[PDB]
Amino acid sequence: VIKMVEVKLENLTKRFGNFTAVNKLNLTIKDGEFLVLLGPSGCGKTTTLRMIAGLEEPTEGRIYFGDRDVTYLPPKDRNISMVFQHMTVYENIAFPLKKFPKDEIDKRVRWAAELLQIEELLNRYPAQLSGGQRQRVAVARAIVVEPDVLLMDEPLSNLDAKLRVAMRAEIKKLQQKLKVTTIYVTHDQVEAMTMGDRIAVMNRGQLLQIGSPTEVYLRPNSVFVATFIGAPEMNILEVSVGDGYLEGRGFRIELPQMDLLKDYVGKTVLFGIRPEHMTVEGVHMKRTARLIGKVDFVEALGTDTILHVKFGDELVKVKLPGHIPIEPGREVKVIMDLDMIHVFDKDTEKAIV
Amino acid sequence: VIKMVEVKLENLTKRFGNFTAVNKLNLTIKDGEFLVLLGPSGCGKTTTLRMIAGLEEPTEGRIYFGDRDVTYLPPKDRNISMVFQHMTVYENIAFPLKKFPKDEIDKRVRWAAELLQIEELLNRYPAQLSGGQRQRVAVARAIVVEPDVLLMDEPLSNLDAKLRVAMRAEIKKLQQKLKVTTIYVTHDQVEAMTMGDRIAVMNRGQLLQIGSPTEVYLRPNSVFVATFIGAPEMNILEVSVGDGYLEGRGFRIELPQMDLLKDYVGKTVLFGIRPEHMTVEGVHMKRTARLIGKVDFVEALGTDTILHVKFGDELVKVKLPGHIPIEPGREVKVIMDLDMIHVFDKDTEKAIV
Ligand SMILES: Nc1ncnc2c1ncn2[C@@H]1O[C@H](COP(=O)(O)OP(=O)(O)OP(=O)(O)O)[C@@H](O)[C@H]1O
Ligand SMILES: Nc1ncnc2c1ncn2[C@@H]1O[C@H](COP(=O)(O)OP(=O)(O)OP(=O)(O)O)[C@@H](O)[C@H]1O
Repeated sequence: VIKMVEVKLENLTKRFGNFTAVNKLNLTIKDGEFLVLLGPSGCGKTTTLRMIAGLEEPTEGRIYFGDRDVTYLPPKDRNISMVFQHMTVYENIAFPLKKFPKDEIDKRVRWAAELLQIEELLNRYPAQLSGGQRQRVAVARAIVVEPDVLLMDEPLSNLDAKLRVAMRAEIKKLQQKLKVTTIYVTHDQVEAMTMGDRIAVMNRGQLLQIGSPTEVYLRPNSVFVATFIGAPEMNILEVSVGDGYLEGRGFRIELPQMDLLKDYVGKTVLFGIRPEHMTVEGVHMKRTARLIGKVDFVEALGTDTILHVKFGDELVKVKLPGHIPIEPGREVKVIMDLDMIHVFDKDTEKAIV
Repeated sequence: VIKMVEVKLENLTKRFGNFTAVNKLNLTIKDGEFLVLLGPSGCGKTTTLRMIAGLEEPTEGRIYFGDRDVTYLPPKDRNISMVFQHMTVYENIAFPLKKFPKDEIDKRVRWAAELLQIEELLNRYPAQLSGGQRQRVAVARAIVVEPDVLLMDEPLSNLDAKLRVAMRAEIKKLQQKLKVTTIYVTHDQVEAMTMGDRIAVMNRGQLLQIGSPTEVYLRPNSVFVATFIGAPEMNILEVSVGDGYLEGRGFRIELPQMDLLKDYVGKTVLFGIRPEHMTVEGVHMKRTARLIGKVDFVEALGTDTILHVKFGDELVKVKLPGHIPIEPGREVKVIMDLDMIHVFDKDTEKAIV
């Protein structure tokens, strides 16, 4: 019966020669939670997963599973199970069971198979699996060992959108049930928001932020994070903090007394507002800000209508629900939800919000 | 100066041995329009593009460019330019100019470069192109020839989301300007809805439907099309046409006097309603239909909240704008926009709407 093991990553560093793949990573994965390591290629997420698995040792640092320092133990002694990417399903799931009693194997395979709802496909073969999913079999074999830490690396990279989504839900629910500490690696910001109880955004080997999808989405602490989750991406416009307003390359926004930019008056900061936190008059937000402009391009995707409006010299994207194929050239009155606005220091790109 | 050439595909068939890649395709691409051939892998879209280019001959059929039968002419005599996937930009774009006068080349390169807004990168090299996009150079070289028919095959397959979108707009506007007949191939339904003036949905070598993004989206003539454009996919539930209502595996929907199913009373048809055409009480549609159910899973993507609600034995997806992380288990009252409902015959999967 699966346990809820807390995992600690202390001052973890990994560098191949001169290149630092992971720089002083300090992270505490809460026992039984589903943590996701989101980030672009080369950010260090995969190298961090491998070190946790034991397939790769740290250049410096320590790794804990519960109170045990597992930093220097073989991947086999860490009670873990990796999940990436001629026999029968039963055999496929029993495989990982490695000096194991048959009487025990049958109980585990029945257990796993039932959790992945594939008990009925047990006596079938791979290419024959037309009554289920070879995917679900892969997971069952993953949990059949009853690991303390479940590790996954872009497990749904090659799946048709529709199916993939189904697996996101399949996996998340299973984990919510087993309550097994899971660390999930992926570059897909949508998939991260769907599965992680908390998400750890990475870049250039560093941990930029960690928290619930709600926190990293509504309150990102920097430009990178603010733009890596949520698409269309958040609009970032360069501006100058005047009195109680902001001036852009051809526009201004009245800043209600907010104005936590008192230390940036006369200086330049980064304005931020998501396409979904804007709209157009003639289509309720407590406080708002207006700016008129002409539509430069429209993305009538049927289920959404993304507009490319020209704010002075700048160009931003506005997201409207449904199919609203307005035509380019026409002028619209953009309405900004002042409560969803963000402001980042231009140098440290750190939020000031 | 580019011309507006109408392209006709008459009873086009292409079969490698016993396999039919394209079955009796009849299509009329309107001069100067941007037509998109959307469809999954193996549908025949690419083989149709190649036959148009002349790189591949038909097994039967005829192809017209204007009043000229170009079916059996070398790709070079068809005045076309393909676009798929050490020199200087100027050189790169001049390359296609193949017995050409320099005095003429300079005018064309200047022309193209200006249209792709890359005149300032002309004396630069590929890997050095840090001030623009090697992508824009590719297109400029494509139009530099001044083709009658512009052909493109998944040109943006390997581009980071953000960039890709920029190219969709870049390309579409350029074409809207040049008014050159363009046939665009892609499996991306979103990209299709963004660029095609009309879209031709294909599958198993057949043309299922053609029309504006608005038409194929709001009024698809079959299950396939109705589910291939718009994601999350349209919900399809099997039902029986009673009096003025529909009965599902655990639910019913009052059908206002609609009811064009008079010939399906007592029979079974396919109910259809998109996730974006539904909602939840407590969050205006002229006519509606209700059904209560419990949330099975939630996709809080920040910019959208996709719910997986259990309608009786069936499970459907509802799309709500914004971040509304409701919790699983809770029961919601789903509201269906009766005006966005579709009904397809269960056998021919052809719409009855
Ligand atoms: N053996 C190695 N030698 C040199 N550099 C390496 C080695 N392994 C990984 N790297 C570097 O690590 C980074 C990849 O990080 P990982 O943490 O591997 O990235 P992802 O997981 O972000 O990317 P990927 O999907 O390619 O693994 C790259 O910047 C790459 O150059
Ligand atoms: N030379 C060939 N010999 C046998 N089959 C072929 C050949 N060329 C294409 N096909 C078949 O054509 C179909 C691919 O259609 P195309 O019209 O090529 O598809 P897509 O454009 O839908 O897919 P792809 O991206 O692979 O080209 C497949 O069903 C494939 O088996």
